Amino acid sequence: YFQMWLTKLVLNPASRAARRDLANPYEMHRTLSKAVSRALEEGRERLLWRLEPARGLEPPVVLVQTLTEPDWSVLDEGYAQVFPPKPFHPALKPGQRLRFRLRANPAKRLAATGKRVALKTPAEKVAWLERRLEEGGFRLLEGERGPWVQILQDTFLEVRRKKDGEEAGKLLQVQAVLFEGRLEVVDPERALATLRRGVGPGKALGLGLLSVAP
RNA sequence: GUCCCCACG
RNA sequence: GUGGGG
Repeated sequence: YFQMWLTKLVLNPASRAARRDLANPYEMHRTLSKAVSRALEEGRERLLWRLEPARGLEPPVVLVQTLTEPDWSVLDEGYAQVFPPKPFHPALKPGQRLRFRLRANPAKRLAATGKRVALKTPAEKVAWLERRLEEGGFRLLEGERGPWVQILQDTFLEVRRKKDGEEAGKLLQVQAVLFEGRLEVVDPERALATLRRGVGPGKALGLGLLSVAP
């Protein structure tokens, strides 16, 4: 009995709370977790989101995926224009090809030190995507000149948490890479699990939401 | 330029 | 080194 609910939110830069969440991924996460907070307590929810930041005429847009039905009545308005939540039941088939979008943290844990660190080059960011995808029931489409993936954005998130009331807390340091391309469904059952579970670290930071479409 | 916690069939 | 959670 699987659906994923998708909610689009168009945030309002006039709002101090919006502006806070748009500057800090961890604040953003707190706000979105309220829509599904009883379900978060119940252990079988996986809140995923992706922010498309404001550019030009385009306001800031967040795509939010939850496995249970969200209640956005918790948000104040002024905060965002909330599009009606909708459930999706993707019907995935072997050999079916799809566009995808994914902001993710392509990373490795170093043998020598045990630190999780960012993969340095585009080629290794793609190799990482390739592997997580394949283990997740997908396969990058291979074009004439290489794979059907583009790195649109590659940024180093450095997000301060607060602590003990209003003290400086941990600095969350995570490399964020926006991928867009085409893929093939290899194993439908696995692919649906990947869509529901997400790809890679920083899920509570707006990473790991794999979006596919015809 | 990875701050933390968990697992290691 | 692989993944998960923040």
